[PDB]
Amino acid sequence: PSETEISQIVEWIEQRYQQTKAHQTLAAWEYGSNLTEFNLSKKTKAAADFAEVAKAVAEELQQFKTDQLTNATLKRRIKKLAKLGYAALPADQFKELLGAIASMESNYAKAKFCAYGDATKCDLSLDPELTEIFANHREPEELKYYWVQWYNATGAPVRESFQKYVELNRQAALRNNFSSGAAVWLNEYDDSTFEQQVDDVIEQIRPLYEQLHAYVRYKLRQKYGDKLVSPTGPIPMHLLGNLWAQTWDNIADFTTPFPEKKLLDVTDEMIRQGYTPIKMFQMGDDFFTSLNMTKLPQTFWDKSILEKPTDGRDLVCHASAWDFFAIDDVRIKQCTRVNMREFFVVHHELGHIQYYLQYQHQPVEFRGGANPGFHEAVGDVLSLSVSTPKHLKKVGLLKDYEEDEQVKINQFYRAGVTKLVFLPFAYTLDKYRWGVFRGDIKPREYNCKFWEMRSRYSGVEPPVVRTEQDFDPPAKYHVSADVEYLRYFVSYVIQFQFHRAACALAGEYVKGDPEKTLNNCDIYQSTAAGNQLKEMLALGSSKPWPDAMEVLTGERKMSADAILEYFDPLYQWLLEENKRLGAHVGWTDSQKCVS
Ligand SMILES: *[C@@H]1O[C@H](CO)[C@@H](O[C@@H]2O[C@H](CO)[C@@H](O[C@@H]3O[C@H](CO)[C@@H](O)[C@H](O)[C@@H]3O)[C@H](O)[C@H]2NC(C)=O)[C@H](O)[C@H]1NC(C)=O
Ligand SMILES: *[C@@H]1O[C@H](CO)[C@@H](O[C@@H]2O[C@H](CO)[C@@H](O)[C@H](O)[C@H]2NC(C)=O)[C@H](O)[C@H]1NC(C)=O
Ligand SMILES: N[C@@H](CCC(=O)N[C@@H](CCC(=O)O)C(=O)O)C(=O)O
Ligand SMILES: [Zn+2]
Repeated sequence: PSETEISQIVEWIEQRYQQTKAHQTLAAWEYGSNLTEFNLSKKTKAAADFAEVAKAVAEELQQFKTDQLTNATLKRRIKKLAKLGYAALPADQFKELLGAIASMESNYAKAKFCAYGDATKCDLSLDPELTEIFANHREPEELKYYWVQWYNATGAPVRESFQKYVELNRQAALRNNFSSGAAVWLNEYDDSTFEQQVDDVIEQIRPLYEQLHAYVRYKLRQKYGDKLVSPTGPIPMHLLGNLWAQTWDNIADFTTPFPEKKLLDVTDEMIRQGYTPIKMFQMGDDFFTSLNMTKLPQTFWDKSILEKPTDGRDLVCHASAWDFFAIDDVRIKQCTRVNMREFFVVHHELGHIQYYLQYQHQPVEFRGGANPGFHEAVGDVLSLSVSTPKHLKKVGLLKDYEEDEQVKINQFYRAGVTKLVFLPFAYTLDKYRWGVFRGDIKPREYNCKFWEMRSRYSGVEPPVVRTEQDFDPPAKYHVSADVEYLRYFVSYVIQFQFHRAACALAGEYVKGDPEKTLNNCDIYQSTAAGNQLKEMLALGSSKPWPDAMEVLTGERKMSADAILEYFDPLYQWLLEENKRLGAHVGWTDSQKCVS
């Protein structure tokens, strides 16, 4: 048969695949929104159904040579439709794997806690009570109690489900001709040197990260005292405003260089201006429309969940953005709260939605990111513009003020503790999981190799001694839910490449120009930038990701150049200020995990 004829076969296969994948997504949404055992059975049934379909599709497609085919687009449609992943397993083992994952995720989403000092109040959750305690409370013993409560409840109790998940994740990789689950994840980036590229970015980031780490540690020790914060050891992580210490934005003002100069937390103005969750999504919609990009369809507003329900049902509150593989059926589920942190999450998620809308005209197997990092980068690029004093003044969230060099340091500092510190964190999560998947990290050393890696690359440690009887990795959503995390590392690098290109197109960035830096660029209302961005996103997965990147940046590789430029003024200030203050840089290894 001619390629124009094979193209008719896959076209019929594509519609078959799309319909069962939609049915499966729909059942997953219902569980995600309403965690009942009944809804779990329907989720795995619909997943089992799709697994059958994908097996049949994969066999049906082995009847075409693909080495005498010429349309490259066509070869690519057949390869992506034939990629089974977990569906490669016999159905019994498939449902056993999904049940192991759901067992972890369910335990995470359903955890509840008694208040510090009040055993009669035991309805506290991660979202919102614990998140906000860590964000705003500066009492170490209270923070330590909740840290211990959280990890004891979401980590060790699911060790066995985790072990089962690892074993069958491996079986699925072998049945797909990969050496391990780690090769499967890395395959999504389509570059055999990609693991090395990530190590190279970590090494370029490290000197800057270590200067910032050193300043934060110095300030936390001045605030909390030397018995709590060692001047030379890793930072007790429960003091960094976040249960995983993945971003330290919540202690930015508490530790800022110039606390009596203008600060850039707009939470109080959001509250004071009567902001609501819906208003917050409306403003993110407006930013995308200002870029000549797709306005949110009405289906989004009808079916999205944008506040935590008040009816006591269990659900996954971890914010997510869903593509139902139809037309304009796109939804966010977010337990939104009215503060600046959540305002950026809004944009992150709406970037996922916008990507969905831009490539929904493609065949189903191209309806994804160019690689998983492109998907995570989209909304964060907007958040880079939204975070500038320029934009916050436009939208009225930041009152006017005299700008000087110290206000600019407070600004650079906030950005560093919000975004720069996350890269070592994101790196360690998949370096750890790759090690479990590959066998380099064995079950009897699961916990101390985790905390050892967190100490090596992030210089943070638990507030109490942990042991191998603890098992702490699943205390992080993406571990319990089996969501690859390198996507966020890649995003945090390339999003600055995307931001630089979009600012250039908006006439907001000139290299070397003090009035047009990456740090003060706002691409709000730049249809010139939106148009080039639209083009990249409309590709979905139809081209190799270097070609998608070139569309917006003229470059074809991930590079830390952009992000090192963004943070160079902060880096120069820290180098001098740590020397002046006598702050130690670097850290001894943590002693907080015992084997
Ligand atoms: C969360 O998920 C549960 C399922 O696990 C939903 O439960 C379902 O609730 C509906 C009503 O809201 C029940 O419908 C009733 O069915 C009976 C007989 O089938 C009929 O006599 C009634 O007229 C009514 O239609 C349904 O039975 C029930 N399903 C199960 C399996 O118990 C629940 O509604 C969900 N909650 C939210 C807020 O979506
Ligand atoms: C906003 O985007 C639309 C496409 O979604 C642009 O429409 C194109 O406009 C050019 C004008 O040079 C035409 O040649 C194309 O045929 C149009 N295509 C479509 C699909 O409409 C529109 O130009 C963009 N607006 C701005 C201000 O950039
Ligand atoms: N860096 C953040 C991002 C996590 C987040 O908020 N949402 C996820 C949901 C993904 C999914 O459920 O498949 C997403 O939007 O990517 C963190 O670690 O908290
Ligand atoms: Zn995301």
